[PDB]
Amino acid sequence: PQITLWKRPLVTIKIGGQLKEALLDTGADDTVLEEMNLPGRWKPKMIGGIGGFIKVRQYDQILIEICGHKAIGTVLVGPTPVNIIGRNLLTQIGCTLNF
Amino acid sequence: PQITLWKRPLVTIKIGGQLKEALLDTGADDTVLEEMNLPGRWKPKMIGGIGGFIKVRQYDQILIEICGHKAIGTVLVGPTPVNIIGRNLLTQIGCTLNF
Ligand SMILES: CC(C)CN(C[C@@H](O)[C@H](Cc1ccccc1)NC(=O)O[C@H]1CO[C@H]2OCC[C@H]21)S(=O)(=O)c1ccc(N)cc1
Repeated sequence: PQITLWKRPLVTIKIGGQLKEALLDTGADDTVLEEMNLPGRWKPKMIGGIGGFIKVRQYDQILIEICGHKAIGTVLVGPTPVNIIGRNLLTQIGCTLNF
Repeated sequence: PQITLWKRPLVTIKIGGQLKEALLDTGADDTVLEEMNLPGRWKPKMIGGIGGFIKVRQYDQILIEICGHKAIGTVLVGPTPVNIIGRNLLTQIGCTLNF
C-alpha cells in the first residue's frame, strides 16, 4: 500500500504469535520492540537517539509479519516507548520513500 | 525520487543559507537539527526520544529546502545525535511510504 505521513505510520505486525502496533521508521537502523519475553538466545546492546541510550536485547533471525509481508532479521527488545520497525526489516518488505 | 532503505535515507538540506545532511525520519513527528545559528525568535521547548527528553529551541515558519523541495514549518534545534527531518516537513514535500 501507500502510507501518508499526516499521522504516525503505525501498522499491525505479528511477532512470536502476538499482534502489535509498530511504527514504520526510516530513521531507525534496526527494529526495536517494547519489552516482551521472546525465547531464544540474545546479546546485550545499547542504542542511542534523542535523550540518550537504552539497553536492549538483540535477538537474531526473528520472524515478523508486517501487513501480510513476511520478514526475518534482527529484533531488539527493550524499554522503548514505541514499537519501531527499522530499515533492517523495512527493506525486506519492499518499503521505499517516495516524493 | 524513490528511496530504498538499504542505507540511511540521508539527503542534503538548505536552511538559513547553509547546506547540511539530514535523515528522512518517518518515525519523528517533528524536525530536530543539531546546534546551529538560525535567524528569528525562538521559544524553549522539550522533545522526548527513545532515551528521554532534551531541551531544544523552537523556530517557527522556517524555510528549508529538501532535495530541491521547499517546505516552511517548525524546526527544533538542540543536542540531537543527527539532523532528522520529521513528518511535519515530510508531508510538505509530499513524502509517502510505499510497500
Ligand atoms: C533519532 C533517530 C536518528 C533514531 N531514532 C528513530 C526515530 O524515528 C525516533 C523513533 C521514536 C518515536 C517515538 C518515540 C521514541 C522514538 N523518533 C524521534 O526521536 O522523534 C522525535 C522528534 O519528533 C518526535 O516525534 C517522536 C519522538 C520525537 S531512535 O528511536 O532513537 C532508534 C535508534 C536506533 C534504533 N536501532 C532504533 C531506533
